[PDB]
Amino acid sequence: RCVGIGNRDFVEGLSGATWVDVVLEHGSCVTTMAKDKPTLDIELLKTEVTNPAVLRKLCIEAKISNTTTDSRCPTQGEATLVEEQDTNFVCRRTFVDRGHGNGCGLFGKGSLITCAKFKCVTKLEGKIVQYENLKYSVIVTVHTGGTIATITPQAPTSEIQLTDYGALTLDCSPRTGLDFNEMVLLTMKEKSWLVHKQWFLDLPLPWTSGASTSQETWNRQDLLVTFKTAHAKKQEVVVLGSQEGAMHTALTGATEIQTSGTTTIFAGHLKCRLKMDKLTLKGMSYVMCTGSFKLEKEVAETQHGTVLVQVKYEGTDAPCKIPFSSQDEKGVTQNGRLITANPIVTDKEKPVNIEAEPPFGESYIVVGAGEKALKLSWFKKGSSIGKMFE
Amino acid sequence: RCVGIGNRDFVEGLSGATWVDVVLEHGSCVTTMAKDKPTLDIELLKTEVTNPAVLRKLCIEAKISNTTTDSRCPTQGEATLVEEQDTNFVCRRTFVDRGHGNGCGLFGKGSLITCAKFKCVTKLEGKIVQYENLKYSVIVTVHTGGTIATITPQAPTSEIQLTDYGALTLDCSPRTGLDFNEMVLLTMKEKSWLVHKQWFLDLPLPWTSGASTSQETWNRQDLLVTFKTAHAKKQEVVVLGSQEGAMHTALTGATEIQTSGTTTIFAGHLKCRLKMDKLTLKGMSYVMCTGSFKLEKEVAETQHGTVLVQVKYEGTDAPCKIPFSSQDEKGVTQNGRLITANPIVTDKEKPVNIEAEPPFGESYIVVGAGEKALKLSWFKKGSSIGKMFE
Amino acid sequence: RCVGIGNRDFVEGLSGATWVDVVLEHGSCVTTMAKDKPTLDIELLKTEVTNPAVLRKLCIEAKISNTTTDSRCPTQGEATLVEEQDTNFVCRRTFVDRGHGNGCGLFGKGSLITCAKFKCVTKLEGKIVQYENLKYSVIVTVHTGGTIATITPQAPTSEIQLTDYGALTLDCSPRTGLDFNEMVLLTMKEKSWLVHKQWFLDLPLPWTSGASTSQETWNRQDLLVTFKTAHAKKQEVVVLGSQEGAMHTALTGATEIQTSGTTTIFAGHLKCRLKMDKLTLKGMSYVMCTGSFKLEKEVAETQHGTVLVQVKYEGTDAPCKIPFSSQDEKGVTQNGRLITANPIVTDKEKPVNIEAEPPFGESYIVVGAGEKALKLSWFKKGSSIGKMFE
Ligand SMILES: *[C@H]1O[C@H](CO)[C@@H](O)[C@H](O)[C@H]1NC(C)=O
Ligand SMILES: *[C@H]1O[C@H](CO)[C@@H](O)[C@H](O)[C@H]1NC(C)=O
Ligand SMILES: *[C@H]1O[C@H](CO)[C@@H](O)[C@H](O)[C@H]1NC(C)=O
Ligand SMILES: [Cl-]
Ligand SMILES: [Cl-]
Ligand SMILES: [Cl-]
Repeated sequence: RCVGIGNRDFVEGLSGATWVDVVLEHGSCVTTMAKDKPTLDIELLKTEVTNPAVLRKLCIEAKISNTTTDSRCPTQGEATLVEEQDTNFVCRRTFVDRGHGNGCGLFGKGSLITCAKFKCVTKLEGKIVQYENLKYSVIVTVHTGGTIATITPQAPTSEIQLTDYGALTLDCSPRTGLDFNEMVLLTMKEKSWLVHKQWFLDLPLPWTSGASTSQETWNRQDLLVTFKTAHAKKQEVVVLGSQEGAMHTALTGATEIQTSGTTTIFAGHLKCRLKMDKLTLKGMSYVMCTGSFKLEKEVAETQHGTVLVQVKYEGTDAPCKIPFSSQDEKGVTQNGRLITANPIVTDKEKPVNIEAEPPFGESYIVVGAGEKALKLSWFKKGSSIGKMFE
Repeated sequence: RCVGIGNRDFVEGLSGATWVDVVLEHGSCVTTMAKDKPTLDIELLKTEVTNPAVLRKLCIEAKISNTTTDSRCPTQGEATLVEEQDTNFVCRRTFVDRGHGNGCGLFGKGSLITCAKFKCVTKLEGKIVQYENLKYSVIVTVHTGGTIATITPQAPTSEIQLTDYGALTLDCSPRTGLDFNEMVLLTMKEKSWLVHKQWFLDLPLPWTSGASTSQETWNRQDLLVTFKTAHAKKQEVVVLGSQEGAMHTALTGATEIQTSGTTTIFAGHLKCRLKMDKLTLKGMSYVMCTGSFKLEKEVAETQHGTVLVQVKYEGTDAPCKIPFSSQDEKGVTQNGRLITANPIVTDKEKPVNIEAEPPFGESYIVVGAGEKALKLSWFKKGSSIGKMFE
Repeated sequence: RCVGIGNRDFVEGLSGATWVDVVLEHGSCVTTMAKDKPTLDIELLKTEVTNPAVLRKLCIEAKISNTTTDSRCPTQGEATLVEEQDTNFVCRRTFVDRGHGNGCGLFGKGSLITCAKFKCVTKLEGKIVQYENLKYSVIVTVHTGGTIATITPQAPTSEIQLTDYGALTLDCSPRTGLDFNEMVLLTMKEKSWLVHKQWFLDLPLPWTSGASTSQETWNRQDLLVTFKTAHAKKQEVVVLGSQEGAMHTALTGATEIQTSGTTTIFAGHLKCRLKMDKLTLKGMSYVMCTGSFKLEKEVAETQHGTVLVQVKYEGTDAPCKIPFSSQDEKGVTQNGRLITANPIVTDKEKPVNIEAEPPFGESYIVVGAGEKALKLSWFKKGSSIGKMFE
């Protein structure tokens, strides 16, 4: 089930160490073997974002109460409320017609001030992922017939004592893919999504910093509050309805994700350098597949420029290297754009996942060789930060 | 024309692979050779940013129309327009003197509301560069007397089958230089620039999100709209002129760039790891140049802390290694700050480009050795995010 | 005093080079030795941020002057000042009661406009750290009984000529820790701190871009200016007091830092690749310590997910490798989370600094082996962007 390490991915020093390159991906596992020693398997078990920090909190459903109004006759100066100085209250000033009909001696404009207590009933949260929030669990197994390493951005190294092999240093790092400098973790009610950062920051909803506070204070309350037309001595303040639906629609397309509590699981990807004592490894070679491939399921599209292609092999020469190729709208082989490190059919009955990064516009993906090749036309749209929240 | 790979930049494993480090730069090309095999050349052909996402769109020239006004006599309540609820319209409320002279029974303040339809005639766009937007074209050539690899951040690897050499893995990554987390791609009319991100975001112009929408809706329209003084029953709304000139001036200094359509060409820089089967390479050594150097052209200054120095050799010992040195305001040799990987005069008649990163403040650049050395004094100003848009 | 390089951290090529991995940390130094040659020591001397760019400037103490007011009788139209068009002035409009008592013929609302000249007396500054702002000084010493290399993000390489050893290429990069894409350099009066970026940007203080300008122009002046109640012909404008105290309190917890002039010193961390000609190095092995450890001082907590643990060894087998382990709230050994590259007691009388990255929530740190182990319970709180400025 594991892909063997080719001899192009390690060097045994005349003196010193044996250095090995391996790429760990969710599902796949990598294996190798030394001059008369047990088999060695490495595998990425999971990837977790834990306790990310809140950037802001936005309010999608507010309520109104304690509506207070103060009015003054034309010759009685400017109205005033003490809740003007209260930050839980949203206020509004104006001048209304006053006269004999409502207790005044002069027909004319009288001052009016109206304040109402704002409260966020339903809020969402945008959380930024930092180095300290990311974690990987890598399992290393010596086949005497397993040790789970913990890898993080700040702590990428993990020294482990193995049977027969000795000390093994796991020097791993996250592969280039998701960018947490750009993408943000949005959480509304129960569901969660990965959304661009500025898109979030520009959302026209009442917001409050993620900073630590005892007094939740909102900004842009007007966005959910509507001061109806004022009367001589009173004025109604109403509030917009829940904006959960308007958001769900604006989030259409944005990648949805699973998070239980303060933990969010990802499909991680690691590039690792294995350091062990001077040792002659047994490299594993794979001949190119010669048979046919069938698309076990539809070509899936990620939100950061890639596509996932799962295929099934119909040939008789497994294990073998899946021939892959990409061609722009006009039949130019790109000699690249293959993201998967180990595109190997290790088992004929097991489907093989293939990630690739098509050119922008029209193109063609090709898995297999010759006339027996699976040819698929793909259109890739320019980048976008998301859909407008209306 | 290609710089030979020194023996300090590769290791032939007792077993396993031959690993090679090479730095590809626009113009330069790197070469090496094995125990009785053809010459091998690598070269970076181009670097493209394609279909970057819009952050915001700013309006530098707006127009006004459908100016509508509604006024009310002192005793007739608050004026009102239905375009108050229309987002294409920019509105403004006030109270104007009303009386017998304009149809009213009382001399006094009458309400007034004026709305005008806002339209962006000329806009600019700020676009963020993500991993999925970057692409490199690297050509690998075996001198039997060429294969073009595609390298991207997410797909840095490229396996290629060569004649005599066999499979060759290109594991390349962008060198540290331009930071697309900080710099933004600004596009006005036809010209384009690299500008800091917050500088852009703080621009005092009407703006609209880059998010997908059918209804272009602007924010901060007031910045280009001027409500003239109101009269009893009417009020003129005028609009500022094109701000293309005010921007051109504020962009003075900002790096200008060439982009045809959705593609922007850069002068890229790659650090690459070449993986091939166990093989004894022929390292290339270069003695330090002993002759003189002339500045073919003026020392150019980049906008991210570097300077480009092109020189021409007057000596007789090419190919040779250009002696380079940097000294702060007080003659301290820095033993670094040389960005170019291969500072080699491979051809006496070809000028050699040299990138370096001077200290801040006064300093001295020195190319060549001894009394025959080219000595240049350089002042480097502290970092800035750009010039204030006035 | 230097930690010896293990044989797992270098490879001598059958042909080509000897490649060596070393991690340089403030305080520590690394050493190695070749087949009959002098000892080689490497050490990180300092890390400097120099001339970082200003993002914005915020005003914590403003003053008011040139307060000008213009009022008009009910039948005399809308007041007006020429300083309305002046950006140094903060203005405010209203309607005040006018009548016989103050020169008017009609009792009614008269227009009023008040402008005051705003000036920032005390300001702070938020500065972003870019690649061009970072610098490292690494010293390389051949023990004949030293050469200082300059390392920067854009210029990570440094070729150096050594005695007996020959040319030595320092290929160093900053270890993953502080993120200058997220953290900002705040400077108020004399003290300085590392603060999150959005926290800063959302600060409710008057602000002005860091862009180059001759005319300092502020935004959100209202935040420090208070227009008192207006009278017929006059109106006082007052200003808030210094907000240095409100900031000091909001900065509580934020890491304080030392900066003389335009330079800020950090406790840097480098991972380096040493390239030298084919050479057989003498690897250094360290047996696990068997004795006891005492906490020379209290467990310190960084603001990016780590903790610093300094211990002192009570055993008799130095130099030795400090046994380290981490366990989550329920006794699960993590097989990682150790940040320090060289956890070695090279000298019994010298305390040893140990950086580690605990899990979130409750956990246990363990230094030493067996019953002689130092067991410490640690609680790690979720990430935060800072404390609310009130
Ligand atoms: C008004 O709301 C309730 C009355 O329903 C009252 O008990 C409360 O004290 C008031 N709140 C404020 C802050 O005015
Ligand atoms: C006003 O503009 C034109 C008249 O020039 C008219 O045809 C159009 O329907 C009006 N637009 C709106 C939205 O008021
Ligand atoms: C007002 O301030 C001083 C008077 O103290 C005067 O000299 C100055 O010219 C005035 N400034 C402005 C811009 O009004
Ligand atoms: Cl009435
Ligand atoms: Cl009149
Ligand atoms: Cl009066």
